[PDB]
Amino acid sequence: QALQKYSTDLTARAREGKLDPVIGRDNEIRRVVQVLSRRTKNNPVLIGEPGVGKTAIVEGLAQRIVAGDVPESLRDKTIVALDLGSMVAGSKYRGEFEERLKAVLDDIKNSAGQIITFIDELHTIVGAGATGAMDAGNMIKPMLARGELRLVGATTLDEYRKHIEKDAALERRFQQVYVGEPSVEDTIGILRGLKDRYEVHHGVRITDSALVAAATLSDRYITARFLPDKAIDLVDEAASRLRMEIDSRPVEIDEVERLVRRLEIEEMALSLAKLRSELADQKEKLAELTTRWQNEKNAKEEVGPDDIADVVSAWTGIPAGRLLEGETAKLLRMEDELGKRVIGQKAAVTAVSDAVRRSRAGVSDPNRPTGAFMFLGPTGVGKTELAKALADFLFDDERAMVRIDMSEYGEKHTVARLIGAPPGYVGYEAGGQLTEAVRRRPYTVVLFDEIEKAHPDVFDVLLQVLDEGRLTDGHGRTVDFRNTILILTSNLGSGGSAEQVLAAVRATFKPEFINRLDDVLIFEGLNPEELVRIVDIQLAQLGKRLAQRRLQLQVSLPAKRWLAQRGFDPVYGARPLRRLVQQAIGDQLAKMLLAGQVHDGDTVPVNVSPDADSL
Amino acid sequence: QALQKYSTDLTARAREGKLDPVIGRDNEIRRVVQVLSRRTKNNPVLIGEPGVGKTAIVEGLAQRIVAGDVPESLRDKTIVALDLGSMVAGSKYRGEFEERLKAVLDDIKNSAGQIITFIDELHTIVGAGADAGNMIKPMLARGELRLVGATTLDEYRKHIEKDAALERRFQQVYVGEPSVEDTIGILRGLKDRYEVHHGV
Amino acid sequence: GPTGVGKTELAKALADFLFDDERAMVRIDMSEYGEKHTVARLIGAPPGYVGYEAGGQLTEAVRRRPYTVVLFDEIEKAHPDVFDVLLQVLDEGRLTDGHGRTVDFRNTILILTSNLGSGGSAEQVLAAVRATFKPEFINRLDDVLIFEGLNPEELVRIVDIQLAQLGKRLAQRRLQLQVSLPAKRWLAQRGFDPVYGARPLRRLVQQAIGDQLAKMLLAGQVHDGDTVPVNVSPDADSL
Amino acid sequence: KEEVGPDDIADVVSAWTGIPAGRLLEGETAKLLRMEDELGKRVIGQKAAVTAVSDAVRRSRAGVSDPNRPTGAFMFLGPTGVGKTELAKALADFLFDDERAMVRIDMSEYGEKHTVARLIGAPPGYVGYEAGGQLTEAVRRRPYTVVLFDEIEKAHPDVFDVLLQVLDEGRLTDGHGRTVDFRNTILILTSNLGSGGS
Amino acid sequence: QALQKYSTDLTARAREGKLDPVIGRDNEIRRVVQVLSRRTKNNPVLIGEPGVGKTAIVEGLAQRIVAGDVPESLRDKTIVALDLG
Ligand SMILES: Nc1ncnc2c1ncn2[C@@H]1O[C@H](COP(=O)(O)OP(=O)(O)OP(O)(O)=S)[C@@H](O)[C@H]1O
Ligand SMILES: Nc1ncnc2c1ncn2[C@@H]1O[C@H](COP(=O)(O)OP(=O)(O)OP(O)(O)=S)[C@@H](O)[C@H]1O
Ligand SMILES: Nc1ncnc2c1ncn2[C@@H]1O[C@H](COP(=O)(O)OP(=O)(O)OP(O)(O)=S)[C@@H](O)[C@H]1O
Ligand SMILES: Nc1ncnc2c1ncn2[C@@H]1O[C@H](COP(=O)(O)OP(=O)(O)OP(O)(O)=S)[C@@H](O)[C@H]1O
Ligand SMILES: Nc1ncnc2c1ncn2[C@@H]1O[C@H](COP(=O)(O)OP(=O)(O)OP(O)(O)=S)[C@@H](O)[C@H]1O
Ligand SMILES: Nc1ncnc2c1ncn2[C@@H]1O[C@H](COP(=O)(O)OP(=O)(O)O)[C@@H](O)[C@H]1O
Repeated sequence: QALQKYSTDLTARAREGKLDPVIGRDNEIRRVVQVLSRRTKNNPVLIGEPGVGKTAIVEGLAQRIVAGDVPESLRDKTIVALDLGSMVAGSKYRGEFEERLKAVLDDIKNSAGQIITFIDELHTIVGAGATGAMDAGNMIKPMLARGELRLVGATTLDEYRKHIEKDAALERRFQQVYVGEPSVEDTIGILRGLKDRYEVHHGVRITDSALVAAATLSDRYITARFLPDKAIDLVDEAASRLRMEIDSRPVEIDEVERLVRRLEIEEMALSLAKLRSELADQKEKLAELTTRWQNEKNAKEEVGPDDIADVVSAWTGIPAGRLLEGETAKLLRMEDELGKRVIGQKAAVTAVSDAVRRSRAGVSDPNRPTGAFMFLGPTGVGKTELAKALADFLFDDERAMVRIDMSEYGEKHTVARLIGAPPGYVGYEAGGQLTEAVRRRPYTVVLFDEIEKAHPDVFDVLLQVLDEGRLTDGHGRTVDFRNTILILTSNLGSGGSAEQVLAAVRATFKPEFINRLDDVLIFEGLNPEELVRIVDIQLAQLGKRLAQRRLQLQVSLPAKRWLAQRGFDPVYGARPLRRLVQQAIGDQLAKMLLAGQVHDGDTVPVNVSPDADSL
Repeated sequence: QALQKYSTDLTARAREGKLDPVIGRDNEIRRVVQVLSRRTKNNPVLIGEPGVGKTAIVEGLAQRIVAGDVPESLRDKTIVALDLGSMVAGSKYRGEFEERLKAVLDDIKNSAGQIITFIDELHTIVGAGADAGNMIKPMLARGELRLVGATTLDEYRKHIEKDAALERRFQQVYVGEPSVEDTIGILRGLKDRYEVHHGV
Repeated sequence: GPTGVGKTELAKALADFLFDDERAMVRIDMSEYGEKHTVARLIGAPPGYVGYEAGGQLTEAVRRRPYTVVLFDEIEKAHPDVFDVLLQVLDEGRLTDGHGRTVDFRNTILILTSNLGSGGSAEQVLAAVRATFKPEFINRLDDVLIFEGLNPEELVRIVDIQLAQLGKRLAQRRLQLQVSLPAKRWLAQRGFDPVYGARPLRRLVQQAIGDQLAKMLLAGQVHDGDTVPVNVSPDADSL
Repeated sequence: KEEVGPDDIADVVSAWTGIPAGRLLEGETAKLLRMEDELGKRVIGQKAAVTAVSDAVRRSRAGVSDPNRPTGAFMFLGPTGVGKTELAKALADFLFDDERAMVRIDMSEYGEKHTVARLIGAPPGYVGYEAGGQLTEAVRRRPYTVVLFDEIEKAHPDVFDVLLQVLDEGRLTDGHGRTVDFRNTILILTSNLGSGGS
Repeated sequence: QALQKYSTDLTARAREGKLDPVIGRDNEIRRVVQVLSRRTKNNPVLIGEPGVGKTAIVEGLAQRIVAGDVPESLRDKTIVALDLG
């Protein structure tokens, strides 16, 4: 009678239909029924990596027992789920748990071959009762050998060689049933049967296109779990996305209302102007949308394959939408928009814009990095400027990329600072400097500065990165560089030719490494015309830096071409101009400013006095 | 008489205004809520680098619950702040942590759905074993206790992620650092209490 | 043999009808075992050290299911000390771990790729093996194979599968594309290099078609249901 | 002014963490102009090599300089016994009132190629790992020091590849992966090339 | 009031006259009072060599309280010495 008090039941809960319908997996149910009817030692252990369905199999067996596809031996058995957790409730005396478990075993034995026990997560049955001296968990050990209790269990694969293989007298008493995960085509069949329980809990409608999308779209992106269920959660979270909008009123409008309320708060607290404008603008927008809303009303209720993509975009934030109206105007105005920071070198900006546009269009290959290439030329041209320029509109940031340098790697053994240390050695919890920093938010751009100065041993670690985008650290976690962007910089062949530098690449490298790369983009020198448009940007940039004390400048054309005509080196590139500006302006304004008389406010002109320039 | 001698109540703590008036973070609230109201496996974890406001998100959620702005199936959910650091208090025995935890789980699942939980620093959900901290694993993958947590990022890849049967139960709301101008908006939001406590 | 030939596409193809998967093999990589102490990540630590209840990365992946084909990629770049670990794998069938539980490689398939020589016909590329591998490691192996280059007759048909594969990538958008025979015989003319194999052709396919298809696909005016043709405007591949 | 102001915030962020920034409140600016002729009271000689050093400190504390560069990277050379180290130590005297804030590291130690790792550390799995590096742990505390690279000719051409990325970025990494930032330090590296020519 | 038979008190004893001379060290008290009146962080720890008189610092703080020199926003506090054995 203690089974009423210590155990649950899974057959009474099966006659009420309060379990989920179990679809597929005929072979494992047949294997469990095959094992669970032999003469002695009839008790299986379901083993598999977590997620594959091991609790689903036992509930499907309960469904079959109530249904009647069972053999004639297993008729009317009434699976009872024990608890080795809730049976050590109050047992601080030296004999209570022992007789309690003995009373449960005599209650099972006192019923003539009916009860199928079910102990879930049986790796915690070994050290159940600690008597200071092993005397608990080896009370069922003489009983399983004759096979009087049937004992269905389900333990994780890597929880099995930690507790049971440690204590291997018991491991022979159990038969093992391995469970592997299905493929995509069976997940498509599973998801169409669970589209009967999420329509009731959430009163919505679900398109089959969402199922055939999410069964495949989460086979590339969320590469951290296993898949009978990693496609279920996207469906349920998209249903909640829809239910949040079927209730009282939509979303953006909510976004804008909260935002303008915030800016209102801030502004009134300050009473900054500024925000005053951005308020008004945001009030225009929120007005327009509102009207549009009404209009529409005057004139959807189901989920589709776009909401699945938006949910996957909202988590492991790789953008994966249809590219609907948000960035297509920026994706077309992208080559010339990137030309507000890089002057000239059109053939490289085109080859970067191409590799971004074909990635977001969804034309490229699911197992290769989205773009991994190496541009090189002379010094002071803008090869680090371009890599910091395209990390500015993917993110609206400047520092989310992972910039490492290979000028530290002048020796053979330093490779281990980016791959972790093997087990048994000092830094083992720390992992790798690289691999522990890309597994979080896998969309950042990666640079490898100065590939020349590295010793020829780090070249053979990137050799598997560029083609099959996996990498393995010290633990064993396969990180994926599937949809990052890899950029190599160099300095080979500063003034030779367009083919003397191309014969210089092949000397230091091998054919196995040049073949992995995309187009090796040669950078040219500069032009005296194209230098002029550099100078303006310099005189914009410092022109913002003095805005904090609200000084600015009124610079005329003769000074602005005087800066261009001097400091023109075809060798050193556009780097001496950033010294010439602060020699001509910075020391003069430093002497004049901090002795008073250049008060915040009045902007001072500059003009040339025949050699130099003065205020 | 079980969950009133161990765990406090943030909702009763917000009936007067004894919190901090959070400003901003729209996507984090609008992600935490529409994970907290699904059917199965419905417990988020606020993973963030330390010192970014992972507690102020939950307090803002509490104020949004009390002021009546949340969606329909969250009417007055009365979120509770458990603390497992005070439940391993009196125990030099066998089986004393088990009953003390079981009374709390039974008083949560014994009522209806109004015991949305909150454990801060759930990296210490693993310890105090001896097999313990393991009555909760069948409970989490059935959607009963809603268990909103928040841990630092370095502890999470040191304790929990080794034990992937656990971290298959939690979702991951990620919280990143703000920019400069939005921090200025935060600071102009909090120009209320610092001028009252210090009278300048 | 040389590069860009098919020495990994072969080993990912006999794991495709024995299993009907492509992830069901143990693809570990010996491009990272540059030093003498990277042996320990696949055999475990001796008992008493930090990671002891973790097992090997090799021993605790065959002991689960002892049937999967296993590769070893770029056997040059490993230090000449992992070869002596791989030695008793062959010709005995077992190794041990920290716990001493032996695992059995009786019925796997070990496949060893390489990039040796790159320019000997058959004599010199087999004369470069003997300087690097000892006479007790060549002796353990089966047929040491040599891969030939690529005839220009072969490189035609490759293009077929390439375009066929691209067709099965464009089924979600329901966009079908019609390739003419002049555009199909044009790619083998432009993309033949007897040094780099057939990998530079798979940049030529995405520079010919992909550069302008990615622009036409997201600017509007091309939608599902189209049979987009490619035909040789006298140099490029105009749509 | 009886309430708080943005000059008390300067004192809070200045006394704590040890960076003398602000807006040049009065008391040091009169000393800041009397600095070239002040430096000519230990460094005698060198009329035209003091003003370039003056036009780094007065250019940097005046708030007109790039936020991502060190505030000085100049190098100087010539004959021996002219007082290079003496000028560097007088410069360290002027803005610390001390002598041990300067971080002198040798360059006559580095003839061998493997001896570079004193100023980086060791990768994870090697002998000195919990310690770190000389030149990194020296600057993780006291982040306002002047650093000295005495006689950088004797260093064979692979040490030059390390401090190549100290310059132009203002960052450095070590064994743990913690980027230390040299954004507000003086870098002075003395040489001995030439010695007789023009 | 029920723990004072199980704990101690150096506020009611601070008006007895059992307190030591507070000669010297009248800047660290200002540092501790500056730490103590904040919104966060208001739990200082005195870090130094043992056997110097950190206990005497806290006794001098209590002796300053019982006559009154800290501001009125920390007026009439009660300080409890804890029984660490
Ligand atoms: N073959 C299947 N048929 C029906 N439902 C399934 C199937 N596989 C998985 N599911 C459902 O998908 C989810 C998978 O979660 P579970 O299988 O219960 O987790 P589990 O199998 O217990 O693994 P762990 O390690 O115990 S968390 C549940 O909601 C199942 O009902
Ligand atoms: N075309 C250009 N457009 C804008 N800024 C430029 C251009 N060319 C040079 N510059 C500037 O000059 C510097 C060159 O940028 P970098 O790319 O960092 O130098 P580099 O080309 O990387 O050469 P190294 O060898 O890496 S120092 C930066 O400060 C740029 O702002
Ligand atoms: N958006 C915000 N609104 C109001 N206060 C905020 C906001 N963001 C941060 N804070 C304040 O910043 C501090 C951070 O508090 P916590 O959230 O507890 O810190 P944390 O992010 O949890 O990191 P730890 O683990 O607590 S050190 C508190 O004083 C908050 O009031
Ligand atoms: N003979 C071939 N038949 C079919 N596909 C081929 C052939 N040769 C090359 N390929 C394709 O070329 C691409 C790369 O070939 P891989 O075999 O991966 O390179 P590899 O032969 O392994 O040489 P390495 O040394 O590993 S770089 C894949 O898309 C292959 O399908
Ligand atoms: N311009 C000067 N004014 C005052 N004293 C000087 C001057 N130049 C040199 N001295 C003195 O001469 C000594 C050598 O000067 P330093 O500049 O320290 O030599 P140094 O820099 O070590 O030269 P090298 O090339 O590195 S061996 C110092 O101890 C100074 O006191
Ligand atoms: N300002 C002071 N006035 C009186 N006694 C002091 C003073 N400073 C230190 N002492 C002496 O030091 C002792 C207290 O030291 P304490 O702070 O307890 O050091 P610790 O905590 O390391 O034991 C007292 O017995 C006292 O005689």
